[PDB]
Amino acid sequence: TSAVQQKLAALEKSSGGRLGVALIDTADNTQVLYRGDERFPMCSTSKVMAAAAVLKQSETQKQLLNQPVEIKPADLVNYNPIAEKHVNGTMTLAELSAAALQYSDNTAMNKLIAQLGGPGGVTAFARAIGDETFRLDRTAPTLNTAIPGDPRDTTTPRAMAQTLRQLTLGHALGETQRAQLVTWLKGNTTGAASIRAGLPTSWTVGDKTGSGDYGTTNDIAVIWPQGRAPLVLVTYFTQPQQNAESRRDVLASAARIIAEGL
Ligand SMILES: [K+]
Repeated sequence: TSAVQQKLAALEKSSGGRLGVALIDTADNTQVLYRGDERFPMCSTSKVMAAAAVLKQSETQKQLLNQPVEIKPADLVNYNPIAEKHVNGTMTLAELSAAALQYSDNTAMNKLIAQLGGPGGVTAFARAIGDETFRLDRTAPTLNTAIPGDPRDTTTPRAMAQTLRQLTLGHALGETQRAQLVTWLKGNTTGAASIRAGLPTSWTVGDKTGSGDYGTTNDIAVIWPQGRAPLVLVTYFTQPQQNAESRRDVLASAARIIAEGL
């Protein structure tokens, strides 16, 4: 047990929930893990994998991101701030990717999933890029039920950090596509209370949040510290009762501990 792990354990003890953390520091290609091999519900952090899979498809179809997708009234689900403006109209796969990532639009996510042939298409892409842990089993919003012990729509912090590094900093995607994914993540609207809140202001962050039942509060980020090589950081948090409140502050505190421990 390292000093950073001891701090994270103390944070977890006082939070009342279960915390999972994985850091990869690309300066030295080392990792720091807390419950790194335990499974957690991804919730909407899974949208990164779906968007990335569509970006991969776009490497062999120049026009794919411009392809229109029909949005029908029946397509709207529980949280659709972008798609609802386009009902009885269309959105392109680029628009759907941006809406899913930057606004966490669930209708947009479902269109990405459908473009990949269902949740198992997202899992297939994960396997193709070397992630044997990730699984997507359901569409939105049911992928966010986050029931303790349920393997559906889960990954581990270790696996997710490794994948997010490959996607954003490594060569899982082509150069154009990697840059597009990074642009999207950096433009996220939903992240300032989560990992971002625990880091010095000068550091730049691209991230995707998630949340679900059981007070599940997640964030996965690529971080460009001031004067340091990039980091990838996953923070997952889930609680024992179905109706628990979100705890984005716990993610911020985990990020703060990680930053202080570099
Ligand atoms: K909740």
